[PDB]
Amino acid sequence: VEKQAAATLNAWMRKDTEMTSEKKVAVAAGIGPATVNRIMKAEVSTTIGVLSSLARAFGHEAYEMIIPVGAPGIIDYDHRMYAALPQEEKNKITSFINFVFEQNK
Amino acid sequence: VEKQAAATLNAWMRKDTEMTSEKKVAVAAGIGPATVNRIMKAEVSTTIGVLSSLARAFGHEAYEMIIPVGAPGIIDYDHRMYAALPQEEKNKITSFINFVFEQNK
Amino acid sequence: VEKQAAATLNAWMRKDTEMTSEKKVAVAAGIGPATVNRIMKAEVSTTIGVLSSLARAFGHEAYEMIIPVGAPGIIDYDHRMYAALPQEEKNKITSFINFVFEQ
Amino acid sequence: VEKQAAATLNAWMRKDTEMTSEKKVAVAAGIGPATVNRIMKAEVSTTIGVLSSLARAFGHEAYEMIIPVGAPGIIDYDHRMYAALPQEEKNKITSFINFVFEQNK
Repeated sequence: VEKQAAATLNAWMRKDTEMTSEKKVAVAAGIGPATVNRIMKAEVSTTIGVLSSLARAFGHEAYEMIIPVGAPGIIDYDHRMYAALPQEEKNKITSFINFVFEQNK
Repeated sequence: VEKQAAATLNAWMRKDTEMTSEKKVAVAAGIGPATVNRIMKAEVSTTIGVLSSLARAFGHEAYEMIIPVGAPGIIDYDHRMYAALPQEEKNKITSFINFVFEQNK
Repeated sequence: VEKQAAATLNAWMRKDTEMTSEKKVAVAAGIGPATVNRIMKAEVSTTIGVLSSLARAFGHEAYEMIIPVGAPGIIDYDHRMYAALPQEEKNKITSFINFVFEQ
Repeated sequence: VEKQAAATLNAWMRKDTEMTSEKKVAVAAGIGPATVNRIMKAEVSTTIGVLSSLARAFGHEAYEMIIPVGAPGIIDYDHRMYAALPQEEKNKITSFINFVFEQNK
């Protein structure tokens, strides 16, 4: 979980135009230069708030960083395209998903 | 985020799929009974460590408790129950998503 | 082919408001000489005009008479509620079905 | 509603599956030659015999012609595609049956 957050945070750090900097991530996130480090070494178990501040600096949200590899549970798509659709169309997907689910129960 | 954590905790309490009662949540998480409330009211920004332990106490992962459910770009569905599907059933769900999209785009 | 549709007429005529006399069904049809007995025997190939006036009193539309007995293309369902369920959410059905066409 | 079968036949001119270029019309049923003038509408009150042998030729049957397209209480689907395509997958639609949760239900 911490160790997920570490890799995610490092992987984004190895990518991104700001290059890599515990300083720049601290600067972008608005937390101290020494806390990033403690988080990136998976030494301290950080707060969700601080997690949020971190994901946002890269253009992401907190949960995204604490997702288990393989990502069981997650689906492939373009989010605007999904968000841009009528509400009545959405409950089609919710109705379908759980149909499948409880078909198996 | 903390407000997402609180919303889903109660949302997960509204569920009662595995849960015998309201009370036992603290030792399942194995942290003080003040803590569960402080989280449920978004008084404190909880560490991802405890967040794992609260979530693992129910049978979900941490990320599901701070997922921005409501976000229009994000389909509300149960990630554990999708994870459990035979990939044939998963491909079919994916197959529908594109269906709607390409119907609407 | 045209015959079992007569057996449906004879099946229905046994329960409605007018479950006995041929003539009350003839005026339910609105037309026809003493002939309208002939539709019961599959002697005549009854016109699609007859179904209508016949139907409006029944509460049955016309397809239910000319449906092949073993029709594979027919869905099993309670039309207790279908269009009766909201149209926002009846839209799901049509989309699922069409979804299966593309498959 | 009742003359729906007359338009439904006129609606079939987009099919073009058997014969790709300009040709006679359709000699399959052994129905009238004037039927071409007729087919569209303003026709004849057709027999059951008529539609059944035209429908037989294309792979359709009697009842499907005269079901309403516009009526509120009719589930719109192609019975022959409900027949023809694998009915090992369409048993789901039959298991799906009412499916409706009390939201729909």
